[PDB]
Amino acid sequence: SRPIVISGPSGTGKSTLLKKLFAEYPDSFGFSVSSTTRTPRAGEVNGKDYNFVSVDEFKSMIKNNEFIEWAQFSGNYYGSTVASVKQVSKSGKTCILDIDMQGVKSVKAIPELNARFLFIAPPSVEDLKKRLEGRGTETEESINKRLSAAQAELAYAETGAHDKVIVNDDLDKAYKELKDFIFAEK
Amino acid sequence: SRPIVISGPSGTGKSTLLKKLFAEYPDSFGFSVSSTTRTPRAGEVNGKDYNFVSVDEFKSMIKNNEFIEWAQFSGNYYGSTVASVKQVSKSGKTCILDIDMQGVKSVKAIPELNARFLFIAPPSVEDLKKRLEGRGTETEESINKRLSAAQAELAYAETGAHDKVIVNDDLDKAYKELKDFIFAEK
Repeated sequence: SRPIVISGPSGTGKSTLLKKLFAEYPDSFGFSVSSTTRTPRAGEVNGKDYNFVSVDEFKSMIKNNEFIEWAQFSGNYYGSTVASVKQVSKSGKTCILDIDMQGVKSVKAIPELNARFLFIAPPSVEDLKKRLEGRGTETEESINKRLSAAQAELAYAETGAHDKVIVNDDLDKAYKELKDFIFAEK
Repeated sequence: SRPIVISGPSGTGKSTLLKKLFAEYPDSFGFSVSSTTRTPRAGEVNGKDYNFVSVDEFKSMIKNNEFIEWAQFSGNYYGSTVASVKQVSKSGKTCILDIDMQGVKSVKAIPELNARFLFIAPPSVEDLKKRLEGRGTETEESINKRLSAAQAELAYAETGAHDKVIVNDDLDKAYKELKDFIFAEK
């Protein structure tokens, strides 16, 4: 099919959803094989764990706009290239891109990609904020920055920017929805 | 919109046009919030006045390449990270970076910024001289050092490092140009 861009605030259950999807349909979905400038590791295989490039190869890919998204981690670059997305689809699978709002907007400025856009929303900021403090791995500033950045995404979601929006006030229901949408490829 | 880097020798007319643009579009533009290791003084507010951080906060933010620019003032670090410049654009307004030549190069090295480059020129190096005198609050060595950093910047602006060069031989002419550039978003 067409690439499926799935975004939304974390803590909403997006992970369980994608995880359950990838478990239930083990040969049909795929994330894009990411690029890095990080020296390979023991047990990593080029083209499969990562496309390993060089700091200069990565940088020349950035100005050549080959990237959907990229970042710098401790001096190592990461990011996914349009070409690796196509690959997943060349292979006979459906690409899943799990990315932020800024990513959604980038994919959209490449309408040649023809992506699909799915938004996993929390029932409310309240439940999200609370869902967040359930994990237990966070503080004040962290959470607060996590909720401000959600209200932004939520804002972008009210502009009709996505093909579906799934509010997760129940995983099975949402799970059913996530599938009905995916296989409703149009 | 995209971050706009404007530069040019002080005394060109840049400050005036910059103030006019600011008075006419009070809701349109803003500057990033700089970060500092100094302790918040009597009445300051984190996130508004400065992004208050700790020295090691700063230092790793430096190694991890988060700063556009940083300097040291009386024992305390100050700088502009890339996050605060995009904070502006995410917040609905556009970012105006009134930086010098070195600043222009520093931003040109941070591809993730992806900025636009405007440069404001005096009619000649002579007009610069006289106008830097019109304000009269200068000196022999201060007025001279300016004229050198000017031929420098002009030498640089001669290389075509900017998307646009506005000569301020007339303030109404230069004002219309600048707005034409800014609102001729690219």
